[PDB]
Amino acid sequence: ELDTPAAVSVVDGEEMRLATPRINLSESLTGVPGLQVQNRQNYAQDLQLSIRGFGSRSTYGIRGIRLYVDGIPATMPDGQGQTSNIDLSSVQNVEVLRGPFSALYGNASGGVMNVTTQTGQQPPTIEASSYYGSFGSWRYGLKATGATGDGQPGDVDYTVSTTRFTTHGYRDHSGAQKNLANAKLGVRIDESKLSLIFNSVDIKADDPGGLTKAEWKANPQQAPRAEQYDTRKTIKQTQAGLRYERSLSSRDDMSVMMYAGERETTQYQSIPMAPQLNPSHAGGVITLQRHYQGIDSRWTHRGELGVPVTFTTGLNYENMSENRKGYNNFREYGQKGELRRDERNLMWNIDPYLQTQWQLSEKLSLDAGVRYSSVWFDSNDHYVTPGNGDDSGDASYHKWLPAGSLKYAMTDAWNIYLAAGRGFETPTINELSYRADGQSGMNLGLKPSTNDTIEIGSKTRIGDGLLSLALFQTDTDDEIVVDSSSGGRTTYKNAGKTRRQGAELAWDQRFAGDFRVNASWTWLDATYRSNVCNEQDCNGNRMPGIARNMGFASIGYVPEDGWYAGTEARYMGDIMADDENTAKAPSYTLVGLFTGYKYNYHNLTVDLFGRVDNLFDKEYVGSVIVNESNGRYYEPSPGRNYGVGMNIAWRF
Ligand SMILES: CCCCCCCCO[C@@H]1O[C@H](CO)[C@@H](O)[C@H](O)[C@H]1O
Ligand SMILES: [Ca+2]
Repeated sequence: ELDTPAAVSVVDGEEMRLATPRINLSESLTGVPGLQVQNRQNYAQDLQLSIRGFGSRSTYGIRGIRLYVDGIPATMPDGQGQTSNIDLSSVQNVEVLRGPFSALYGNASGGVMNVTTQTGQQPPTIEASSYYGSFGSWRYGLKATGATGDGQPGDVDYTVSTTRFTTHGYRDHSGAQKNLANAKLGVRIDESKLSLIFNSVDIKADDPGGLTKAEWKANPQQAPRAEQYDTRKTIKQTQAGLRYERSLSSRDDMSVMMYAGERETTQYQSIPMAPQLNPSHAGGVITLQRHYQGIDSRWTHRGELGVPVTFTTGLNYENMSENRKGYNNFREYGQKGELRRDERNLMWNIDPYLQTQWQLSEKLSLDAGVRYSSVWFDSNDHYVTPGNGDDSGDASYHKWLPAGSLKYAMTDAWNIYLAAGRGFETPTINELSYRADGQSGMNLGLKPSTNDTIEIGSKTRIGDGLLSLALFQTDTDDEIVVDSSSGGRTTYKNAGKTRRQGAELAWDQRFAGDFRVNASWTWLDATYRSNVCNEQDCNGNRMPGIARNMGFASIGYVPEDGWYAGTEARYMGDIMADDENTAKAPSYTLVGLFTGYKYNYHNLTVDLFGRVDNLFDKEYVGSVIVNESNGRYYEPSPGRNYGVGMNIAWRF
């Protein structure tokens, strides 16, 4: 796991946990270049997450990227993803792979992110963590982690974590309640190993919603429709995963990973009463009950014929079957009335793949991989009323995704690389559902997006840190956009190309006395090359969500036995919220400071810390609902907030 193969960046857990609420990924990995993450502070929705513009256009979920929590997929076959599962009080590391090689990781993999949980070791240590922040937020958690032996057959290892978090919300109708349970266990079968994962999330959050420009300027914490319709969500999910690994040959390894999980959600929307009267409308309440399961097999043969070549092959099967329903708001009233939608939508994914690393010469290697994505959608519709036809339908998609990188080592401390690949974006099941034709059935004409990505990078170990550089462009084509939309049913279309250019620069350094410095910047000019609007020429326009410029810089003094401190700074360029480029979110800069003491006397380790976020009380909006239907894009953010945390660790 070294910064050297490609444009890959790895963030450590104990540092992502250092004087932080341990709630949102945003607070931790906000500095990875090319990775745009913003915390909506709305636990009825997901983080605004994107990689080099991938998934930026997404409105309510995360799309166009790949996320794995302990090898369990967080993005579904169709590309839709979520973020509520991550327990930051028990994370080992987060690896982000951006660039063409992300295409190895599924259908809509413009960039793949992999979260893995702590392994546990000697001694059996128990931790009690607590944090309290402004606007009535507070979180606590217990983590027990240890091992039965050294690290041998029979040697077992355990890590359990539970956390509970509740907030009264900065803005009206935003209080949330979130409980996490995350466990990981391992047993050494022989010198062949095994592992189990158990994930559980339970959220009951009020969705504040968005605010229109006039509404945000007038009052920042206002949530007019929030209490009018009781906009809120409740999420519950449990995942079980199982992984086996065994070294067959002295030079050939192999592994298999399978997962089973169940998600269940309820969303009360702020949809008015008039539009729902049309018999074809789906309602104002969305109910979703999905089962997902999958199996992934990998064979890594370090056998070398032709040159020193190590290659990995494998097969992946992913399955998600959902029963989806909809309801009224009438009795808009806060509870749900007559049933107005019913379906079973299955989506499953099959595809082989393989990567190879050839050490053609010394200080020059060629990495190359391919994958054949095959995705199937079926919808069995159960709602056929006089006006709402039988919308059942079925479709499939296939594509060859290839990727490759040439790596040349100027030294062992400096390696440069050049990579390229093609990408793929299937239409979501929600996108095919309806057609502007008016005929009953799926819109079988819609085809997926094509990519065309090129990148160069230079990774240099200087001092005890690393300086990485990367430059990239992406050719999007057949972008899936909206065509018609009336009577509560949105229809989609293929129209237009796009081009997205950008650059990433990062530098990390550490010095004796643990003086640590970190910096990074990222440029992204993502423009359209074709009209993607029925009534307006949107050709030259920006891409909404992407920040033309962003940057991060932090400096920290971290002694191991006493007073520690640090301070961060984050710059976010002006980001457009429309395809037409009708609205913009301000360019804003935000500062943060923190101090604390780490008293570790023999077994007990008591860590105490305080935090000032948004030190200069800058007023801003840190999230936007891209392409909101009615123009309510803005999601304001609090000003100069604080937090304080206390952690206790006892070692056995
Ligand atoms: C290791 C197993 C890899 C191949 C797994 C293929 C299993 C997918 O099987 C599919 O299941 C769907 C419902 O679940 C059915 O609708 C399809 O008829 C069937 O092909
Ligand atoms: Ca129907």
